[PDB]
Amino acid sequence: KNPKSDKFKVKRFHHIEFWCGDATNVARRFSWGLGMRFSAKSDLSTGNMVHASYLLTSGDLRFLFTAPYSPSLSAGEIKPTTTASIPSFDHGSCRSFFSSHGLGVRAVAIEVEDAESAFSISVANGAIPSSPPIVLNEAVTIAEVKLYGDVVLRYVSYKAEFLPGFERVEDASSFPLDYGIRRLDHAVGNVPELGPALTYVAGFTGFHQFAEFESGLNSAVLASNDEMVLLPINEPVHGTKRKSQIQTYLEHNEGAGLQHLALMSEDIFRTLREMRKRSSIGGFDFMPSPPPTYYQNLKKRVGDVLSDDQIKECEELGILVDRDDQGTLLQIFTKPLGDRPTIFIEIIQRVGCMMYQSGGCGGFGKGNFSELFKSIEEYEKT
Amino acid sequence: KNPKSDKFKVKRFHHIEFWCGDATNVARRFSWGLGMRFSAKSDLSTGNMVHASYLLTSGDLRFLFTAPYSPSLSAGEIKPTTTASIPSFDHGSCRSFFSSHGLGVRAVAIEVEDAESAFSISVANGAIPSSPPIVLNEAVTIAEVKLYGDVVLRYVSYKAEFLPGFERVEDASSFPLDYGIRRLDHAVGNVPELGPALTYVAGFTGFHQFAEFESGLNSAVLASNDEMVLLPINEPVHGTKRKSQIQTYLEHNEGAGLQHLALMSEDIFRTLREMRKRSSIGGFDFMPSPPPTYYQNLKKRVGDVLSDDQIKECEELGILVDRDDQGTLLQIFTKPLGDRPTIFIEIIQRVGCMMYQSGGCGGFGKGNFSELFKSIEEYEKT
Ligand SMILES: Cc1c(C(=O)C2=C(O)CCCC2=O)ccc2c1c(=O)n([C@@H](C)c1ccccc1)c(=O)n2C
Ligand SMILES: Cc1c(C(=O)C2=C(O)CCCC2=O)ccc2c1c(=O)n([C@@H](C)c1ccccc1)c(=O)n2C
Ligand SMILES: [Co+2]
Ligand SMILES: [Co+2]
Repeated sequence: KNPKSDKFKVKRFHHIEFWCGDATNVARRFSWGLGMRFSAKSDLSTGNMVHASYLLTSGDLRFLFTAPYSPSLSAGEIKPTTTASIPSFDHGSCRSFFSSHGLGVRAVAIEVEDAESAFSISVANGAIPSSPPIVLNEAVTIAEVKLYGDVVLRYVSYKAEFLPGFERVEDASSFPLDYGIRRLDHAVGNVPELGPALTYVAGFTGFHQFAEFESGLNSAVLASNDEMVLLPINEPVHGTKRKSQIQTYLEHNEGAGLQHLALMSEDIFRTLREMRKRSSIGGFDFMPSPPPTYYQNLKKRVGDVLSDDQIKECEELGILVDRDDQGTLLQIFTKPLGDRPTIFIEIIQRVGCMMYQSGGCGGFGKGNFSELFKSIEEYEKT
Repeated sequence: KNPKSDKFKVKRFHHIEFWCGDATNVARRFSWGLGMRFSAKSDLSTGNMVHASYLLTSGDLRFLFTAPYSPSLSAGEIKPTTTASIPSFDHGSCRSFFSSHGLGVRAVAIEVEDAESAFSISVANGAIPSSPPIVLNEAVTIAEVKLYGDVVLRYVSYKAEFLPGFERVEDASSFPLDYGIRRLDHAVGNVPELGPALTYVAGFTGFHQFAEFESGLNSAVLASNDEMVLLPINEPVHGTKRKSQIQTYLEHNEGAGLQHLALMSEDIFRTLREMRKRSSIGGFDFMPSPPPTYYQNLKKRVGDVLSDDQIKECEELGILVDRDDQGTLLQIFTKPLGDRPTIFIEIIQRVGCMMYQSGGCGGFGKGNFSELFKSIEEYEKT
């Protein structure tokens, strides 16, 4: 049941901003590893004396990488005279974020009808303000509230090309890489206590709990009216036969933050082939694959959805499969994206729920905890 | 004339250490962009709770990338009980270095006969100590003195595999990339005042001035006894028809630091082909190429050294050529390696001075300032 209680009009995920020490090297690594092209820039060459920001895109997916310059370059500036293209940026906030958490997501940005109204309504409904609404070139409005830890939810609204002050990247440095990734499906937070986290976010957005049904976690999913913005949140479950990956995250991240970005592919087979070819030459590594017992057990589970050849293609690529009441989910997880065992990426593709495909079709793979556990015990005894 | 005045026995360049915000992403980017393989690691998986350090190698060239973890992981440790594999490492020093300078070289490491003697002798002769000699596993000794700015000269000596506590990297993540780079030829500092810089370094090493003969700089080169360790230093020359790149460096770097690393290739043609193929897919960009007039003028200059086909191969790749009394130098420069217009890399190959090839054969390309200037004026008027 979807009560459609959004307190303001929400469209889709707009972009994800990483706060970096060096945006150039992170962005180039991500570009090669995920097959995203360099689409826009805001840096010294565009007049920005405050921060370096590089935008990668794949389909509708937008990854922004931002790092501060020396404050001495902009020492004479004040906010009214700033050359920053992202007015919410602050050197001290950025350095403190990165020193505290390492490389990770600062901003989960969603496009809304009117960022000013969304901001005012959110704060009126309990949201902690982070950056007030600011109009860029009388054309784009941006505002920010706290989401969890030091992650903000950023609202973006357009009167009618990424952001004013960003320049389109020259087609020469813009190699048209594409491994099939098309959009952000969901963005997941890790928190010490799930209850207060949910109550707070659902409080100021009107987002509703999304339908569901010892793995180290409890989780719940908040969704916008059309369930195209999906914000799962996890908390740890302490004490087991293995340590909670949520607890490990909080320890190495120095508290709550974004755990993983799930990127929808138009062809998860080709995406995973391309990413796996590049793992050891600058790209991303993937978690250890399930044993062959997991893939034998797939026939009994999704044999109606996936042919024997497509199941064997999942096995060759380490792809996991779960299923819902209405849809089927293919998923796989990278190793952590940086030095710390904190943020990682999920690649997914959803099968079913045709109406356009409805959001969350197939769930989030929670049934793969037991299915993975069972297959691992079976392969050991085998 | 080489007076051979080294105050201690110096062997060769050993490694270069970069201080990073995220060592993983910088190291993966450098690996792909330069064709260096992952050879050793010291991180959480090896028991290091203090810093993440990844070693890339190509031939004898060793690039180390190090970033701090959260201090909370090692809060109970003291230096006698440290899990750091590099005992000179300090969280606060590392974060302060990176916040101040951005991504850059912290340590220029040279192998010596006895790091303890080299340290004591250096400090006795004016060197400012940075980290005292420390014996690792009764097998490797390391010590550090200040070189310029926040760059240290690191001494390493071996009784008889990179460093104790580093683990060899699994041949699976160790893809055997190789674009032909073989060793560090020279490492270059930018300082506000050349005179005091030279006097200080030559004072404590015994390194001698290396033979030479408005471009924005003055420079001089310090060399070890066999002239295989080469340390040029630059200072700006203020006021011209263009701003000094040395001054730009000091401004964006917040003072003195390492300007460029020059990497010798066994085949600069293949190195530049491989690096240029990768520039727009995660690798490194190169400075703008000289006009065709520069390459026509090459026949009159090096036509005895390089055939017409090899000169045309230089033109296709943007390679610069200079010549000495005894040798010929092929060189090219990357764009800056990170966000700031500070550190860059030079690729070089030297022709001549056969005895083994003697160090510095062909010089450092100083004649290419005028040759580039002339050809640029000629191409404009053409
Ligand atoms: C993150 C994830 C999800 C996931 O997407 C997700 C949501 O979107 C929202 C609901 C909560 C949630 O979890 C689903 C299945 C996963 C994993 C996952 O992380 N892991 C590995 C990597 C692991 C488990 C334990 C300890 C260390 C690693 C899995 O095995 N499964 C099977
Ligand atoms: C660094 C360099 C060297 C070099 O290696 C070097 C040494 O090893 C020691 C002696 C001093 C020195 O300079 C040689 C030639 C160079 C460059 C160089 O940097 N440039 C570009 C990039 C540039 C010039 C001006 C303003 C901006 C950029 C050149 O054009 N030439 C021709
Ligand atoms: Co997920
Ligand atoms: Co040089």
